[PDB]
Amino acid sequence: MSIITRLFNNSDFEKLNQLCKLYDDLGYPTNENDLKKRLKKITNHDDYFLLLLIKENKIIGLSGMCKMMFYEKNAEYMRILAFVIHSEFRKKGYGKRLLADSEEFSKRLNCKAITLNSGNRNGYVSNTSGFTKQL
Amino acid sequence: MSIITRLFNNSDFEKLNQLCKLYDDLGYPTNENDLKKRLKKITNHDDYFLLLLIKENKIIGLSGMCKMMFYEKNAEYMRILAFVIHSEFRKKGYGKRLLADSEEFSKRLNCKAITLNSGNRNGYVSNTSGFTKQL
Repeated sequence: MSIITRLFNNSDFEKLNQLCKLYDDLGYPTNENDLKKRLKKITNHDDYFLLLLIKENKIIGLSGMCKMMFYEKNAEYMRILAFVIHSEFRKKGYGKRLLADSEEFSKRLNCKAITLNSGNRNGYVSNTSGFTKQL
Repeated sequence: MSIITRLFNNSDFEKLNQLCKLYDDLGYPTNENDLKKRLKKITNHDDYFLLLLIKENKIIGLSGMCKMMFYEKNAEYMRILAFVIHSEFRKKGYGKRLLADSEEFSKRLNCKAITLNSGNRNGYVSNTSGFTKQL
């Protein structure tokens, strides 16, 4: 109360304008039709977890995650794949809150670690560089 | 012929010493019992693809991958999670060959891109930094 985090649920297909607004802030604007299709696919996958930051019923942040297996040990970790706070809600600790809740959520799912990649243009260690090739 | 890449298959549970040797080169030595359990779990997941480099029946490299959905567009990409060439087979283009085959494999699965993180201690762009927190 009254800022909560909760997982995406099917009622959230009635809130696509709010989600579109966040994807725009993320730098990937879209439309409600395509977003509906995409989120339907993502949220029906057992390994993907879309965690939402809610303020007075409005979605004001999202943390899109996937739970992964290590190839090198028998354990699991979480990867944060998308993270955004609404452009009008910045510098008020919501980013900190949504990240902390993402970690807590991951820990409950027995993840040994949480990881993410961020662009170049709290206890997190940066010891890898990302390399991407378009195919 | 006679260097091939192929996916891991169940006959490869008879070659765990070869796989253990690669995990050691990877920096994560293990034993055959635990490795059997781990690879059983990983290879029974529809999204994970363990591609092997084979030379005269011997496993001399591995590329462990997972196929992922973008949160921000309706498409997929591949992540390379583990990549190693046998310590006695270095500087002979096997790394190049196994990477090229990983990309080709990914492209056939309709991946738009292939990505990986590498430590700090060919057409790939490096525009992200990795951040990891232990939980």
